[PDB]
Amino acid sequence: MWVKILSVVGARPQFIKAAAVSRVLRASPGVREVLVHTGQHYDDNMSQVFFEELEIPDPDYHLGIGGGTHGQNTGRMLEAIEGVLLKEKPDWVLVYGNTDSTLAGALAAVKLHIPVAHVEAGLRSFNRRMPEEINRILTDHASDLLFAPTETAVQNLLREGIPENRIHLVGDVMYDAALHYGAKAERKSRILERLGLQAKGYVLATIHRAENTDDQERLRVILEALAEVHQEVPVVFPVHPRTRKRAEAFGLGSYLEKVVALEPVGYLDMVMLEKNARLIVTDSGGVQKEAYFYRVPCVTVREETEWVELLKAEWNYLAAPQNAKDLALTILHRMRTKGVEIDLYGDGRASQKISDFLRKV
Amino acid sequence: WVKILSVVGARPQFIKAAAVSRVLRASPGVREVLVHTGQHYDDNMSQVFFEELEIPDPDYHLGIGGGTHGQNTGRMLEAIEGVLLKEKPDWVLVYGNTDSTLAGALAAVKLHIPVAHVEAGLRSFNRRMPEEINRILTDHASDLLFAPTETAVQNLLREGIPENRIHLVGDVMYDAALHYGAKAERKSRILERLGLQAKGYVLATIHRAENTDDQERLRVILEALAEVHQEVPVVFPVHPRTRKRAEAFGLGSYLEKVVALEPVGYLDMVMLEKNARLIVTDSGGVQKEAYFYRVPCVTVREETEWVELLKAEWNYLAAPQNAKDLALTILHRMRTKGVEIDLYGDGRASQKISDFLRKVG
Ligand SMILES: CC(=O)N[C@H]1[C@@H](OP(=O)(O)OP(=O)(O)OC[C@H]2O[C@@H](n3ccc(=O)[nH]c3=O)[C@H](O)[C@@H]2O)O[C@H](C(=O)O)[C@@H](O)[C@@H]1NC(C)=O
Ligand SMILES: CC(=O)N[C@H]1[C@@H](OP(=O)(O)OP(=O)(O)OC[C@H]2O[C@@H](n3ccc(=O)[nH]c3=O)[C@H](O)[C@@H]2O)O[C@H](C(=O)O)[C@@H](O)[C@@H]1NC(C)=O
Ligand SMILES: CC(=O)N[C@H]1[C@@H](OP(=O)(O)OP(=O)(O)OC[C@H]2O[C@@H](n3ccc(=O)[nH]c3=O)[C@H](O)[C@@H]2O)O[C@H](CO)[C@@H](O)[C@@H]1O
Ligand SMILES: O=c1ccn([C@@H]2O[C@H](COP(=O)(O)OP(=O)(O)O)[C@@H](O)[C@H]2O)c(=O)[nH]1
Repeated sequence: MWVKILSVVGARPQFIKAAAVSRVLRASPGVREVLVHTGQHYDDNMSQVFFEELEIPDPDYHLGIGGGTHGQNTGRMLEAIEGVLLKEKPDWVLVYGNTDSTLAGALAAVKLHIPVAHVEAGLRSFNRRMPEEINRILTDHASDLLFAPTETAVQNLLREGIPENRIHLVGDVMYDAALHYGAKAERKSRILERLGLQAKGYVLATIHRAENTDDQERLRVILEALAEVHQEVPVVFPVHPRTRKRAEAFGLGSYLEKVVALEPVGYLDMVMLEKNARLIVTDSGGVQKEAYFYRVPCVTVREETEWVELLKAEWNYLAAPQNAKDLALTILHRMRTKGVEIDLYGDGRASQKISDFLRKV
Repeated sequence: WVKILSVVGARPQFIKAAAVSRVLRASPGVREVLVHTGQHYDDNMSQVFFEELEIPDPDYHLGIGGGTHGQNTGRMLEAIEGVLLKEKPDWVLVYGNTDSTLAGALAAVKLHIPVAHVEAGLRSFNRRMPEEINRILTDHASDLLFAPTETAVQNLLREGIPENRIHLVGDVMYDAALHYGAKAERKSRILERLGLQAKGYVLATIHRAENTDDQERLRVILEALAEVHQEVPVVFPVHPRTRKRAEAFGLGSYLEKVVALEPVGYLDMVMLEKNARLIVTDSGGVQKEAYFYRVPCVTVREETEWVELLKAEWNYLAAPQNAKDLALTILHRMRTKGVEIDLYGDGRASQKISDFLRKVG
């Protein structure tokens, strides 16, 4: 009767995915849900605020593992998570996205013959030097079920020999999350007030990819470009903590004072800020999809994206950070554009289709 | 001129590394560093190979072993990453498909260090095996893939890995057998010491987890060997996990009904394999080695990765379901030979491999 579904989460974006799938498994007939928090994101504004605001039950476990190397974080999460799998003996392990926590969770489980489902599977940058590309490839190939959010993602899995019958195109659970919590965002978040921002009276930015923040010249191009954009249209920038650290370390911390820079915000503020932005500048996977949700034009500050449908649809645009002034003009040019009318990422019921496919198989 | 670091951990890894390291020591300017994970630590599992096979002492002994998948893999991951940051090698070489192989590849790849997999692309199609996971994830984590067979090339192509990263080089274990054959013949008295002549016994090894971790499959095997022994002597160098399982299950007494040894060194092993009437094994290398010597083999498994041995009739699977049948199969196959065919290359897989590591850029 009770299938036990154990969820491994470690990062902000995973807490948000999980909140959509938890909601649905909670009120599932005879499903017990166990939640493990790897500890990867520990700070109040990267972790706790999402459990509080998205009504996610307290983790059954917090492994408290974070802030080391790839080897340390992964290695220990592997040992710790196995310890919990041995105690809890679940029927399914679900992993999310593509961090070291995703891979450690999966790898812990497959070695115990515990089935593994990958929520958000089959995405590819085709840059194998990226640690996130390796995590998603190794995760997909270790899983038993692959919950694809797009047709591209499905073709990507088929191309690497993974069979039809283990792939389910379910759309994106982060679209579910945006539907379920938008109202709560309306009636709780006053961030437009607190910042004194008029709706569609600003540009919203996030930047945290390692290929953008570890490289001084890239990080400088971006912060220069955003400060120019701000002269013309205010830039709001909840600054990822690693990004903050890197810009302080290379002596770029002044460009952050020259825009409206914030510590990281919870999901409800973020929804509000995203919704009411004239345009969104990001290097985030989640934020670029979210821009499309609200039909706000987007610029992706990378050489590629895994979300190729947003480019085809013209809601999203690549601007690699080679030149501060070029990137500024690209941003400012794109804010009076829009994309075509199209429905991606499903019906807002990816989580429920996932719940269903898990009680059958 | 270029630094190549090897991660070995267990007996079959030392035998493969031996062949390759012999070629690399000849190569102009190539420094080798050798990391022994600690996975095998008994002297007749580790030390003996280093001595008889002329392998320089490991540059590092991490001393990890005896734990779960989680524990070993995790601790190895962190530890190898430690060495790799110290040694900053240009290449990491990983062999076969133990937990050490995988910790090796994962440590290396998150550090942007090229990984070459010796013995790449083999597939059991059984994901319950820890070792199937191991080679799948290793192959997907590698930049070079030294495949030993045309099957393994095909296996890799079907999982989306490009032709340009796959090289069919043959098997370094044939290079091994070839180079150490005269030495084993000259130095091994294993026959004298046991009181055996040629062709007047049967050699057996068993250590798969799937065979040893399950009481009833192990009983089947031990009883079937005990029966065969009544008809033709059975010589059984017993893996320590296999002995420790036999003791914990009460099945110790079966090992008196055969010629049970402690594990032997490569030199004694060659002589045993060479002069056997039939080999019965759940081992990877031993299957191939039985064909090296034109000795019929029986593989006490549900599948093998070495499928060409079945097609050429050198080998024959016999899953352990029934003591009486397993014994019968074993005795029947004594009367068979395979077809004359060359497999596994010309004995210079190690040179091809060295050649590729140097001229890769
Ligand atoms: C490039 C890359 O690999 N990315 C992977 C990465 O996600 P990601 O890039 O989106 O990181 P991230 O931007 O922190 O999260 C966004 C969320 O935070 C919210 N968000 C953002 C900022 C903020 O201040 N407050 C806030 O609530 C936003 O509203 C939004 O909902 O980790 C994910 C994970 O493992 O699950 C993978 O699915 C991704 N893989 C892909 C392919 O997109
Ligand atoms: C089933 C499986 O995955 N197997 C993998 C496994 O090796 P394996 O199954 O062959 O274990 P194993 O039999 O201990 O050693 C054989 C050698 O020991 C010598 N040997 C054996 C017994 C003895 O007493 N003395 C001795 O010298 C023999 O002469 C012989 O040369 O780990 C390997 C590794 O990671 O490198 C993978 O390459 C293998 N994958 C394959 C695909 O064969
Ligand atoms: C999951 C994994 O990596 N499996 C590999 C491992 O099997 P193997 O059976 O050796 O797996 P482990 O390395 O986990 O060792 C199993 C157990 O054997 C005992 N032990 C081990 C080594 C030793 O010197 N003394 C001793 O007593 C310990 O109790 C240990 O836990 O190496 C074999 C080589 O022979 C390979 O065929 C297997 O693919
Ligand atoms: O709660 C948190 C999470 C992360 N970080 C910082 O942000 C970095 C992000 O690294 P993490 O391992 O979390 O993410 P990855 O880059 O591996 O996806 C960490 O190293 C820390 O410097 C932080 O300050 N607080």
